[PDB]
Order: sequence, then structure tokens, then C-alpha cells
Amino acid sequence: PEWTYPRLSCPGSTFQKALLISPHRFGETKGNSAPLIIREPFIACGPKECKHFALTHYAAQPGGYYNGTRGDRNKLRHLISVKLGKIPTVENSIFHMAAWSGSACHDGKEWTYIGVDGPDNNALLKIKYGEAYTDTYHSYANNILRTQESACNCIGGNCYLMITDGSASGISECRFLKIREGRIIKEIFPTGRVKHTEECTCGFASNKTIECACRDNSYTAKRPFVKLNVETDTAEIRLMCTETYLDTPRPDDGSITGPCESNGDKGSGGIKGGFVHQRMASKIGRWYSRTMSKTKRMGMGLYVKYDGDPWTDSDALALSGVMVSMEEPGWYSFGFEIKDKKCDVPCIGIEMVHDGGKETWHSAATAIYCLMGSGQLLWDTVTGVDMAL
Amino acid sequence: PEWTYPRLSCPGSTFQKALLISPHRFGETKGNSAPLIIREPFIACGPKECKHFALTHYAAQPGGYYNGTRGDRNKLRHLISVKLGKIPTVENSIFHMAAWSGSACHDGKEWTYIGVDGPDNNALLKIKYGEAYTDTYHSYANNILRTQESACNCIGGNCYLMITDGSASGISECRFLKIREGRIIKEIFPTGRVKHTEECTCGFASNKTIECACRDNSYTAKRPFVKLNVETDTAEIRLMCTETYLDTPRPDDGSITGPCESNGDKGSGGIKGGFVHQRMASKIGRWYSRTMSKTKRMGMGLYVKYDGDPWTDSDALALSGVMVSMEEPGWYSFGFEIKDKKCDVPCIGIEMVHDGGKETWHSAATAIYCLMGSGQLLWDTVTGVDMAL
Amino acid sequence: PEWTYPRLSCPGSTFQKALLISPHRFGETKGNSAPLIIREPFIACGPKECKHFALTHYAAQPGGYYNGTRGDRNKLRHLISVKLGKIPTVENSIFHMAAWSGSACHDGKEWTYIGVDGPDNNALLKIKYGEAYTDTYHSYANNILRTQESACNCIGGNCYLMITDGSASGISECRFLKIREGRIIKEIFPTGRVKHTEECTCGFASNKTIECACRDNSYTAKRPFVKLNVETDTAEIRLMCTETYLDTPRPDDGSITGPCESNGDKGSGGIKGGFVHQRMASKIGRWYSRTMSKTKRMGMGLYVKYDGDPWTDSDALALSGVMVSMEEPGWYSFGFEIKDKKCDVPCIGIEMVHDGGKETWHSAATAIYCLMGSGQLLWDTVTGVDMAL
Amino acid sequence: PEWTYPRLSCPGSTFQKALLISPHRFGETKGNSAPLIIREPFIACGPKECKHFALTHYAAQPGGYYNGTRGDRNKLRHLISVKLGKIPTVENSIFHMAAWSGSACHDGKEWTYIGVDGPDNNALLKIKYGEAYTDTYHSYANNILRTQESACNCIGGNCYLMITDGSASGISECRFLKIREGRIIKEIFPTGRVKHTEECTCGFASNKTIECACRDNSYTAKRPFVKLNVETDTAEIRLMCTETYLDTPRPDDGSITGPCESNGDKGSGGIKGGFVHQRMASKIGRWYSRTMSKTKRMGMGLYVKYDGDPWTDSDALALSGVMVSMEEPGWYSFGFEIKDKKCDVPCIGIEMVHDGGKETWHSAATAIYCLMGSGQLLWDTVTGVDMAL
Ligand SMILES: *[C@@H]1O[C@H](CO)[C@@H](O[C@@H]2O[C@H](CO)[C@@H](O)[C@H](O)[C@H]2NC(C)=O)[C@H](O)[C@H]1NC(C)=O
Ligand SMILES: *[C@@H]1O[C@H](CO)[C@@H](O[C@@H]2O[C@H](CO)[C@@H](O)[C@H](O)[C@H]2NC(C)=O)[C@H](O)[C@H]1NC(C)=O
Ligand SMILES: *[C@@H]1O[C@H](CO)[C@@H](O[C@@H]2O[C@H](CO)[C@@H](O)[C@H](O)[C@H]2NC(C)=O)[C@H](O)[C@H]1NC(C)=O
Ligand SMILES: *[C@@H]1O[C@H](CO)[C@@H](O[C@@H]2O[C@H](CO)[C@@H](O)[C@H](O)[C@H]2NC(C)=O)[C@H](O)[C@H]1NC(C)=O
Ligand SMILES: CCC(CC)[C@H](NC(C)=O)[C@@H]1[C@H](O)[C@@H](C(=O)O)C[C@H]1NC(=N)N
Ligand SMILES: CCC(CC)[C@H](NC(C)=O)[C@@H]1[C@H](O)[C@@H](C(=O)O)C[C@H]1NC(=N)N
Ligand SMILES: CCC(CC)[C@H](NC(C)=O)[C@@H]1[C@H](O)[C@@H](C(=O)O)C[C@H]1NC(=N)N
Ligand SMILES: CCC(CC)[C@H](NC(C)=O)[C@@H]1[C@H](O)[C@@H](C(=O)O)C[C@H]1NC(=N)N
Ligand SMILES: [Ca+2]
Ligand SMILES: [Ca+2]
Ligand SMILES: [Ca+2]
Ligand SMILES: [Ca+2]
Repeated sequence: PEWTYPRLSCPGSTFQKALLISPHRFGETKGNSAPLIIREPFIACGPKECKHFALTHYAAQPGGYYNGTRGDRNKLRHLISVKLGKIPTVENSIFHMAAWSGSACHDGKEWTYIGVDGPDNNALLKIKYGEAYTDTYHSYANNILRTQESACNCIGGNCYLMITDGSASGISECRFLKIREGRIIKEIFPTGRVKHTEECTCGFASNKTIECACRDNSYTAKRPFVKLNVETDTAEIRLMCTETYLDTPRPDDGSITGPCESNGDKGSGGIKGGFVHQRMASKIGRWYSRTMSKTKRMGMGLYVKYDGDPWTDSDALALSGVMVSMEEPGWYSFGFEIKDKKCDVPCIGIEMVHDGGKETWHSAATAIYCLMGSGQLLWDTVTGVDMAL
Repeated sequence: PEWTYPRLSCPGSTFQKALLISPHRFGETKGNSAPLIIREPFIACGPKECKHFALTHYAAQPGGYYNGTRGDRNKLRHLISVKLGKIPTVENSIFHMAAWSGSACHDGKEWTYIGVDGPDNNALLKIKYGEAYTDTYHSYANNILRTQESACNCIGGNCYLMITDGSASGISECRFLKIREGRIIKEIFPTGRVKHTEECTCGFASNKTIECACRDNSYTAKRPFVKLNVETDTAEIRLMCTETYLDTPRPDDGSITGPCESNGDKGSGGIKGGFVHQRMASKIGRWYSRTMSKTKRMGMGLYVKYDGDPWTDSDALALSGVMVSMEEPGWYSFGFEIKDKKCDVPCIGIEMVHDGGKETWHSAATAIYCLMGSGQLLWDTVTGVDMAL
Repeated sequence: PEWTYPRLSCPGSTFQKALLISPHRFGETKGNSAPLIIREPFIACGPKECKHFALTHYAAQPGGYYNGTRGDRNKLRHLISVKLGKIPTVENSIFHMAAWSGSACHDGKEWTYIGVDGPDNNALLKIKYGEAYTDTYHSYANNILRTQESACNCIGGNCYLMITDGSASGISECRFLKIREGRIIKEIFPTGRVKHTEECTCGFASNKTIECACRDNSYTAKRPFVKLNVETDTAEIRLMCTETYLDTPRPDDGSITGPCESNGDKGSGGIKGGFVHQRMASKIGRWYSRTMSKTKRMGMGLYVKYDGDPWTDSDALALSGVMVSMEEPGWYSFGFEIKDKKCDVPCIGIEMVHDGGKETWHSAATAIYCLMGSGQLLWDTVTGVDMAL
Repeated sequence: PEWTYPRLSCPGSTFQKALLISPHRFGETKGNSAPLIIREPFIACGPKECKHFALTHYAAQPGGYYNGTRGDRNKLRHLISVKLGKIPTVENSIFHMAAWSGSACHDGKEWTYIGVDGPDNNALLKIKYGEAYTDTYHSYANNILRTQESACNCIGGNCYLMITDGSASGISECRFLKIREGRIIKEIFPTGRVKHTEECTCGFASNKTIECACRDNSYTAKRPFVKLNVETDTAEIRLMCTETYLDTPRPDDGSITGPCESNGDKGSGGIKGGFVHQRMASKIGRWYSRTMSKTKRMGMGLYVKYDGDPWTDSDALALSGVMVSMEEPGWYSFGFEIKDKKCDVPCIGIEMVHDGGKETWHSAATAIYCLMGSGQLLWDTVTGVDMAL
């Protein structure tokens, strides 16, 4: 089989609600099912199949191991998948590797799986190519080495991946790894605005360029925006100039005074953001998602911009529709691409966390919206879970 | 692999009881299983395999989410399948897409999946070709856009599908979509008696003609009868003339006074009806199913007519046997075709709803009868479920 | 792929304990599993794979549907399988068809499935070739038409199957059906001792002859013994002459006075018996199983005879070992053949029924012994189920 | 497909934590899962896939059959597998054969499965090639005939396996079987220090030599060390000379006075030990695991030695890291090899037994560490199970 490359996108001018995976709809005390407790879900597709990934706390609902499940990192957390459309339960799932931070992607021939574990002060990125554990990468700032929580991107067999290391409250200067058949064949050190880049959501703008919309957990509600040239293996990063700030928390739209590079206020904390390309013959569409609340992880709106340059564009993104209403959880979001026979379908996935605090179970549904047809986005997504059951 | 075409039917002159799928036989409080709560099941087959589809309420029995499950449309309802012969449970099932109205069919190369969701006033038909979301179609009468709840039909790669839009109590003028590799390549606007057509059950009479037996939810207990010419992509609709009225409710057989086109009385409400062709070298068999009760969704009898013209034939259909006795639920029914090595097996499927009102769970078994051998239909089907358990 | 033929058996001179499938070891009230309630298990293999068949009461343990489960025939009973080695549970199982009497076999290219249902006075044998329902056969004595409860046997694409019809207490004159790609291409009417033949266990003695060891439910504890010539499609039946009477109940060995054809006493009732061939270059081995108790369904011993003629041989069979001790249930038993790369492995399977009467659940484990190596049979099989749990 | 041969190992200089399979994390009373009760897990891989084997007590947690589950041998114990990464539950598992001692391995074309059962005084090794039961081997010392509890090793189609027979407290003189397409084509009788060899962990040092690190259950805390020449099918055994005694219990490192062959003290009892080769172009790495406690089955450290000769090397092994801390169970350990596209990944697996005595359930998690990247081993493995739940 042949290496995959980004293709022209399938025809379409709007996203529509596609699929909800709400495994805790079957988690009642009165029920008989074992959905896995998870967070940081993402989706990645090869030629034939999409897989729904997540980071489990290796516990189920109903169950006795709720405690710790609101936590980020421990020695039990694993990267798991199911084929997309299956409920990720104890039995349907496969456990790929120990991980408290993840990524995966298909290169046309095989699956690369990425999982970070280790102690906070010296963590370790591991790479699996199919069945074989294949390579590692070491902590360079000795402070919670970390990856995308979304799909890596492969072209001509060469798979690119964002990592970062550093204080979540401070300086976290990201790197990219060029990976081929599961082995690291180079490190790319971005230039430009590089002081804090987290959890990049990356995809192909063309055969020459990968672009990522990332999270600054410390200094700004603007998303750092990566442009990675895969011909030269060089990357530059600058803040998104759009007045439609995509992070949460954030201040009012347009309120960050001054030129594109201005950090502004209300920039502490953050959330991973969805971002996907629509590649047309002579026009590029960029689709983004952000929370409906400016302050809390509630709701998710979808946004679009055709052409321009996200580094210098001060104008608003166009609100394309409400995916998750203000009354429903809107947590992490991510882009991915489904492979049709002759073209690529852009989609956004949304993690809808069931959050009842540290004294209950802590897990998530995943909602999916994809480019399809014409017109306007029509319907929002609810999880339907009562956390008391 | 090659596109499929309708073939000559396998030899046979009677249907026989084939298979019951009664997932709630494993739904007891005292039990350990998770059958999905569903309705509107149907079956569709490719060359190798049949799939058993249904519209889930995304809830299981036993479970805490019974409430709403008697309802028709909500934001949780999804199109699901299992391979035919598997119990559609939480874990065996795959979730294809968000849908409160569905259809699917195989074209010889791949599966097309159809699901309608959206608000009642502006609903949306979505199309999936394998993994890829592929096209949409918009509400044209802004009143619960709707589809077959049974298999679409593909020939030479071209897959045809009935939709309708309009008041369930009033005018609902249906359309057909010609779909190819998941994309709509034309709309067909039927002529003739077109004031209310719902939930058509369609199949091939030949390589030139698709025929459908549909439901009039407002004006008549006679079934509107579609004839769609796939060479010219044109369709005409007229009422079935048979005295053996196939809808429920209905008046006594023969009691609708006057010529073929007369609407008659007791025509308010309705039920989707099974219908399948037996294609022979020089004779066509049409098999239909209708409820044993004239008024309630109880029982299911099978009926046949060889040759003639359902638009002008006033004679009775021949009662071929009792599939479901008067004492057992007989809800929706549908036709489909199993692909043998060299010929096609016609079958009727019957949805047997467990109905205990809005304050209990609301789901369904599926019974299957197929053409096989000679003689007379021998045995009826019971679900065996006690809804108190 | 090519049609299968019986081959020379793999080397070996003894059977050994191979595999127990005891699905009710996971059926506790305190447990979380759903093993299917079943009886009449058998096993059949193609080139790649063996399937473990049984007739379910469409109920699980734990569950609310125990009542009726001791019964032989009803409208819920179905033929199911799993790949051999899997626990036949609600979810692992596939439901092939409605059946209260069954058989299956692979012809090298595809699976033929056989299931009888219908009313007692007019029952119906149904045939499925892969997915397609394909043929039927009608009741000829209008009294519980019935089949093998073990594998049919295919050669050169032609699959042979024993059926019978008649009073279980009286005259039940069996027939054979020659089936090809799921269609009956002839009926064979045996000659000879034909007054009562039930539940034949059949296999290949050579490319020319199929042989069966059957049950007489009325007149004798000797097993009727079929020899079917597949070149001429003719069959003759005579009683087994061996003093080692293989039925249960039975009188003491050797106590049936007079010549081979003598019926003797203690012949009322019966049990289906295991029987398998070991085909060697210039010697034929016949392996049989019978209960350790002469009167009750307790224990199972394995027996062998090389060469001779079972119709005229008065000598004892050689006791080869105890498969199930006197203290464990020994119910139906059956032969089958596993396909190695170049040769065929003969095996006997034993149904070990959990019998606590009509007021508890009624189901069965399956024990498997196969030809393997040299020496002497070493270990017996226990089910390990406490029916109180 | 072609026979497999040992290849050059994938690049790497350290092991890292890869994967935990902790099926009892889903075994709570309050939960809905059925993990199998097991012990003696091991892993074996073919070209495409790794399988996770174990010896079940044919019981689940939660369940009613805990009693006996601390025991070594009974008539219910079976060899089971799942694909590596799946939770071995009642439904995910396949049951290969009755066994209370096991082994498996892939030869490039098919799976060989090994299982010993029988009475203690006359036990029986059985061999399965795919589906077919294929050969047996008899007890030669009439005292619990036994095998590796880890993978056999195939080269050019020829698969080698260690067995032993004899008193666990006394003389147990092991043998090797050369097996080809499931049939024993020779016995190899080792020479040298042969008085007690148990549970050898074997792999390829090269195309010419298999090496094993075994357990002496009676006379020494030094591991007997096998070198098997596959060209000549001859084997010699001597004690490991290293001061880093790999058995448990053991005395202080270096305390066994005298030359390499000295037995020393604290040698009664034992544990099976992990051992895997790293084959380089002109250097051989040997990786071993031993318990952190000198006396109890607690913790697991990983060790390495490059080149030398384990029979004559008195020097210490290099401590490479702590896989399981002193506070966590460290029971059996084993080596295996994952097949990358062009090279072989060495790994160690560790059985982490949940031991609460004979009056609770007795089962095990499996931890996996593999060669991957550079540097130092970073993280230990905990099971996370509270046996009270
Ligand atoms: C990027 O490059 C790929 C690979 O070169 C392009 O895919 C080719 O597209 C043409 C049809 O336009 C096919 O005939 C070739 O078979 C494809 N090659 C491969 C290796 O798949 C793709 O069109 C390019 N994508 C862009 C420009 O967006
Ligand atoms: C409808 O058309 C199809 C396709 O042309 C017919 O199928 C052909 O049947 C002949 C044998 O009668 C085969 O040799 C061809 O291979 C078939 N073609 C294809 C593309 O499958 C089919 O017989 C027709 N069905 C009718 C008339 O009912
Ligand atoms: C019965 O007939 C079959 C089919 O003719 C025999 O199988 C053949 O065996 C030879 C080797 O002895 C192979 O070269 C052929 O390929 C086989 N043919 C087929 C169609 O499989 C088989 O040996 C015979 N069995 C007996 C005599 O017991
Ligand atoms: C052991 O022998 C095998 C088989 O001969 C060697 O595998 C060969 O390796 C070369 C490349 O180095 C390939 O071109 C061949 O296709 C391989 N042959 C087979 C049959 O796989 C292997 O390199 C040897 N392993 C060692 C020396 O460790
Ligand atoms: C402290 C660094 C954070 C990234 C900005 C942190 N990442 C990790 C790997 O711990 C994320 C953050 O704390 C949590 C969130 O914001 O939802 C999830 C959390 N992500 C994961 N648990 N994998
Ligand atoms: C109001 C329009 C009706 C069609 C005539 C209605 N269709 C939908 C899509 O809501 C059906 C009808 O109300 C119910 C029935 O008759 O059983 C099922 C119901 N079908 C579905 N829930 N999919
Ligand atoms: C009354 C005729 C009997 C055959 C001799 C009878 N067969 C059927 C099809 O009902 C069997 C017999 O009654 C029971 C037994 O002997 O175990 C099983 C039973 N077999 C099945 N339930 N399939
Ligand atoms: C008495 C001989 C022992 C080998 C040294 C013994 N082997 C068997 C087959 O019974 C092992 C030992 O008793 C137990 C242990 O040490 O953990 C496991 C146990 N292994 C198994 N139950 N398969
Ligand atoms: Ca921020
Ligand atoms: Ca009507
Ligand atoms: Ca008898
Ligand atoms: Ca020792």
C-alpha cells in the first residue's frame, strides 16, 4: 500500500452534526455496561478506518476507582482506541501503551501511536509502530514533557508531531518531531513567538505546509499559530491576530488593544482548540472551534475564515453555528480528516466532560461535526447523561 | 468489485419463518446484558453480508433512561447496525450517525448510510459512504423531513431513496433522490397521486423499474404505490386498487366504495408496510404484509399477488399465512433481499414493539420471514418478552 | 477455493482430553456474564475453523426465563454458533435461524446450516447456505420431523444429512437428503432394518461410504447402523451386532440373546451416540462413546474397533478410557473432524447437561476429546458448575 | 508465508515501561465486568500480532468459584489468549485447550499451542497447530510433567520447547522437544549440570544458538543456564556464575562461596525468571529480571550484561532500573520478542499476582517493559487493585 498525502477536500460549505459517542449513557448503577473512564479523546483516520482514541484512567463506570479520575497524570493512565462508532468499553477497547499524554496517526501503511509517561521532572515520549515499540524522546525542560492530545500528520511516510516541555504557568517552548516508520529522524526547533505553545491541533494547509492552532496556558487568550514547512523542515510561530480570540478563558472579542503580537489580558489558563483545513483548488478554508462561554468550559461554537493569513488578520472569524449550547460542557476540541475514495472530509471533534468534581467519576463524551453539503449548521449536541445515575 | 443489479429470484413459492432477533429476552433486571432500546429496525444486504439496522434511543435495558423512549425524534437518537444474526447490544452495535429517521443500502462496492436529524421545522438528511460523511439534503416543506425506515436500492452504482416532508396529518409530497458513491446526482419529482406518501418500502420489479408500497398517514387506508423508472429517472404514484387494504387502521376489506382512486374512510393514521418482489423469468410475484387487526398494531399476515398491475387490480391479495398472531405486536414491516451465489432471496422483516406506554421502556424485536421451498407458511413468531422483568 | 473430501486421518492411536467449554462457570448470580441456555451442542469444521453449535432456548443465566428450558421444542428455540474455543454468550453468539432441531457442515467453500421448526404435526426443515435461506423439506410422517443434532458430511460439494419423522415411541423411518450449495438435489430412502432410526452420528469411512451410528428410541439398546454409498446414493441399515450395546438405557453387555438382528429388552428410550472414523492407508478405526451408567445419563466411556463389519461383529468393543466419570452428567455425544494441513483429526464431543429438574435452568457444557499421540487416555472431564449459584 | 528466523534487534540501549494489562481493575462487586482469574501469563508474537496467554482457573471476578484458585493444577485449568492489548475477560478470551502448564509460539506460518494436563503421576503434554490437535508427549519421571510458562522458539519452521518431570523438591531433569508443524520430530537430552531445571525462559542468541535462564526449585538460587545448538540439536546446561543471583529466595549477592559451579545456600524454592536477548551486529546483550526482595515475591528489577559467557562470568550484572517497586507484587517474569518490519524488539513481561491467601480470589496483572530509545529506565508499574472491592 502507498503513503498518504493530503488531498483536495470533498465538496461542502458547512459543517453538520455527525455522531455522538456518549459511553456514560450506559454507565448507570442499574445498568450492565462498562464504559471506560477517559479524557482527552481524539480521532485519527487511515484510508479505511477511523479510530477513536482517549486517555483512560484504567477504570470503568460503574466501578470502585473514581478517586483520582479528575487527575491529569498517574501510573495507570493508558492510550486506548476503538474503531470510530464503537462504544469504548472495557471489552471493545484496545490498550496501546501506558500514557498520560497522547497522539496517533496513520501514514498510509501503518499506525503510529504516541504516549508520554514518566515522572513529571523527567517524562518520556514513546512511539509504537503497529505492534512494535520503536523509539523514545526525552524531557528537555524537565517539567511535564507533553504532546498534542490529537492526531499527528503524515505525508509521503513522514509524520510530524508537536511536543512541549516547561511550566504550565510559565515558559513552555515547543518542538516538532519528524517521525518515519516509528523512528525520530529529526527535531525541528520553531522560530518566532515561542515562549508558550501547548496542545497544538495540526493539519495540512497543502503538500508544503502543516499549520497548527495551539494553546498558551499563561500569557494570552490568543492562540499561538504554527506554520511548518515540510519541504525544509522549518517552523515559525506567531499569535493569531483575529479579534475572535479562540482560548478559554478570554476577554471580550476585540478588547486586546494594540497590534497583532499584543498578548493582552485574561490570558491565564486555556483549553485545547479544534482547527481543520478545507483545501480547495484555489482557496483555503480554516475552521476553528471555541467555547460559547468566554470564561468556562461550556458550549462550543464553530468558526470559519477563507484565505488571508491568520498571523496578520485582525478581522472577525465568521460564526458558522452552535455545536454545543451554553448549558452543555464544552471541553477540548480537535480537528481530523476522514478519507473518502477521492477526497478528504474535514471534521471537528469535541470532548464533553462529565464534571461533578473530585468526589465523583470524571469522564467524557465525544461529539463529531464534519463538512457536509450546503447551507447552515442545524443542530446542537447534548450528552444526555445524569451523573447521579 | 462490481456494482450489483437486481437478479432473478431464487426458486420458491412460499415464505417460512427464518429468524427472530429479540434483544429484550436478555434485558431482565436479574440479567447481565445490555440490549439497545430501539425502533424502526430494517435489514439491508450486500454480496457477503446482511446488516440489521435500527434507530436507537441511545439507552439500554436495564437502564435509567427509559423516559422519552416512546418518542419519535430527539438529539440522542442514532442509526446503528450489527451483522444480521447478532444481538444489537451496547457493545455489538456500531453507531453510524445521529438520526431520528433512517435508511441504508449496499451498491456492490460499499455501504451508503442515510440519517435525518435537525429541528422539526428545518431537518436535514445526511449521507455517509463507508466512513466518509459525503452529502446532505434540505427540508423542502419545513415539517419533519423524513425517509424510508428501510433499505434504499442500488443498481449499476445508482442508489435511489424516498424522502418526504410535510404535515403528518396533511399534505406530505414525497421526492426521490438518486445517490451515487454517497453524493446526490439528482432529484426526481413524482407525478400522479402525490398528496401524501410516507415511509415507502421499495425494491426492484426489474432492471428498469423500482416499485414502492408506501403509507398515507392522513387520507386513506389504501397504500400509495410508486413506480420509478430508473432508465428515465421519472416516477408516478397511484393508490393500490386491491380490496385487501394494507394500512392500519383500515375499514373492512372491499368496503371502500367506487373506482380505484377512491380514498374512502378510516384512513387517518397508518403504519409502514412490508413489500418485496419475486422476479421470475416470465412472471412477477409481489409479497405484502399487513397487520391482523384492522385497527391496532397486532399480528402480521403475509399476502401475494402474481402479475397484474397494483394500480388497477381490484381483486383480493391471496392470504399466504399468519406471521404474527393477533395476540402479538405487529408494528412496522419492510422488505429486503438476501444475495445467494447466483440469485436473490426475497424476505419480509417485522418490527414487534414492546409497548407498555410512556412510563416504561419502549423497544422492539425483529422477526424475519423469507421465500424458501414449497407449500404453505407453517409457524408464527412470538417475542417471548415479559416487560415486567 | 476447492470442495473438501475426507482425507487419511492424522497419525495417532489414542484420544486425549482436549477442551472443555463450560459456559455456566460464569453464570452466577454474583457474576457479570450471560452464557446462553442451550442443549444439543455439536461441532463442525471447515478448512480454517471449527464452529461450536447448539440449540438455545433464547435465554441466559442469570435470567428470568428458566421456565420451559427443560423443554424440547417451542417457537423461541434457535440454532446458534461461536468459533470453537469462545464462550457461547448472548454477545459472542450468532443466531443462524429458528430451530428446535439442528445440523451444519462446511463443503470447502461455504457453510450449510440446517434447522427444523414448525408445529409437531407438520414441521419443516430449513436450509441456509451462508447468509441465504435456500431450501426446505416437509414432514412426511406428520410427527415431529427431526434431524441429526450433529454435523452433516460433504464430499465433492455434495452434503448428506439424516432426517427422521414418526412417533418417538413407535415407528420412525429415517431418510437422507443429498444437498448441494444449500439445495436438495435428492432424497435417499434406506433399505434393511428401517423401523426406528434417530439422531444419526455420521462420518466418512472412505470416499465411497458414509457410516452412521444412530438411536432407536423404542425397540432396542443396539444402535441402528447406516452405511450410505455416495457413488450410488443408496443406503442400507442394520443393527450393530456388538455385545457392547451403545444406547442408554441398555441391559448388561452380551445379555441380548440370539443372532445379530435380535432387538432384545431394555430398549425403550435412548440417547444420541458419538461415533468417528480413523481412516488409515489399509485399516479403519471406529471410535464410539457410551454412557458409564447402563440406565442413566451419567459418565461417558470411549470405545474402539479396528476393521471388521459392525453389522456382523459380535465381539466386544475395546474400552479405551473414561472421559466423564460416573458422578458427572453424560448426555448426547457426537463425532467431528478437525482439518489439519494435510490430514483429518477425529474427535468426540460430549454434552454435559446441568440437570436440576423443570423448576431450574436447564443447559449444558461441551467436553471435547480428540485423537492425539500414543498410549492410553489419561484424564476425565468435570463441568465444575454448582447449579445453586 | 515464510518461516521466521531471529533477526538483528531494533536499535536501543534501555528498556522503558510499555503496557500494563490489569484485568482486575474492572473486577469490582459494584462493576459490570468479567475479567478471568488466571496465573502464569506469558506473551508470544508472530509477524503481525502478539498474543497474551495465561492459564485460567475457568472462573471470573466477581464470581462464586474463588476456592481452589490459589491452586496449581486441577481438571478445569485451561490455556487461553487474547490479542495483546485486550483485557482477557470471559468474552474476549479464546480457550485453546485444557492445561495446567503452558507454552505457545508462532513459526511464521501458524501458531503452535502447548498444554500439559493429566494426573500428577502420569501427566501429558499436548500440542495444537492452529485448530488441529496434533501430537502428545508422555511423563518420563511420573511426577508432574511440566513446561516453560513462556514462549517456545521457532527457526526455519523448527520450534524448540523445554519440558521437565520430577520432584519439585528433588531431581527434575529437563528435556527439549524439537517440534515442526505441531509434531515432535526429536527429543534432545541436555548434558552438564542437569539435576534440576524448571520453567526455562528461552530465546535466540543467534541463528545457531538458543539460550535459557531457568529455575532450580531445590538446590540453588543461581539459575541453571541452557545453551542449545539448533544446528546439531544438542544442549548443555551449567549454573549462571554471576554474583547477581537471579532466583527468589536467594542469599546476599556474592555470598555463595567458591567457584562458578557451587550451589551455595538459601536455594530451596524459586521463581521463573525473565530473560531476553538483544542481538547486535557484533555484540550480544542479555537482559534479566529478578525480584527486588531477596526472599519474597515483591518488586522486579531489570539487569543487563553485554557479551561474556554467563557460565564463567563472576561479575555483577548492571542494574538497569526498578520495574516494580518493593511494595508491589513481583511474581513470574518472561522474555518475548515483538516483530517490527525489519528487526526484533526484545521485551520482559512481569506477572503481578493479587495474593490475599487461599480464602480470596487469586489472579494476576501483567506488566510489559521493552527495549526503546536511549538513556535510563524511567517509571515503575503498579497494579492499582484493591482486593477488597
Ligand atoms: C499532494 O501530492 C499528492 C501526492 O503527489 C497528490 O496526489 C496525487 O494526485 C493525482 C491526481 O490529482 C493522482 O493521479 C496521484 O496518484 C496522486 N499521487 C499520490 C502519491 O497519491 C495530491 O493531489 C496533492 N495534494 C494537494 C496538491 O493538495
Ligand atoms: C439485470 O442486469 C444485470 C446486469 O446486466 C444482469 O446480470 C448479468 O447476468 C448475466 C447472466 O444472466 C451474467 O453473465 C452477467 O455477468 C450479469 N452482469 C452483471 C453486471 O452482473 C441481470 O441478469 C439482470 N437482471 C434481471 C433481468 O432481472
Ligand atoms: C478422496 O479423494 C480426495 C479427492 O480426490 C483425495 O484428495 C487428493 O489427494 C491427493 C494426495 O493424495 C492430492 O494430490 C489431491 O490434491 C487431492 N485432491 C483433492 C481434490 O483434494 C483423498 O486422498 C481421498 N481420500 C481418501 C482416499 O481417503
Ligand atoms: C538468520 O537467518 C535469517 C534467514 O536466513 C536471516 O534473514 C535474512 O536476512 C537477509 C537480510 O540481511 C534477507 O535478505 C533475507 O530475506 C533473510 N532471509 C530470511 C529467510 O528471512 C537473518 O538475518 C539471520 N539472523 C541473524 C544472523 O541474526
Ligand atoms: C499541566 C499541563 C497541562 C497542559 C496545558 C495538562 N497536561 C498534562 C499532560 O498534564 C492538561 C491540563 O492540565 C488539563 C486541562 O487543561 O484540561 C488536562 C491536561 N492534559 C492531560 N492530562 N493529558
Ligand atoms: C410524524 C411523522 C411520522 C411518519 C408518518 C413519524 N416519523 C418521524 C420521523 O417522526 C413516525 C410515526 O410517528 C411513528 C409511528 O407511526 O410508529 C414512528 C415515527 N418514525 C420515526 N420516529 N422515525
Ligand atoms: C421426541 C423426539 C426426540 C428424539 C428421539 C427429541 N427430539 C426432538 C427434536 O424433540 C429429543 C429427546 O426428546 C430429548 C433427549 O432425548 O434428550 C432431546 C430432544 N431433542 C431436541 N429437543 N432437539
Ligand atoms: C510443583 C512444580 C512447580 C514448578 C516449580 C509448579 N508447577 C506446576 C505445573 O504445578 C509451579 C509452582 O508450584 C507455583 C509457583 O512457584 O508460583 C506455580 C506452579 N505453576 C503452575 N501452576 N503451572
Ligand atoms: Ca490562555
Ligand atoms: Ca392511512
Ligand atoms: Ca433404545
Ligand atoms: Ca532456587
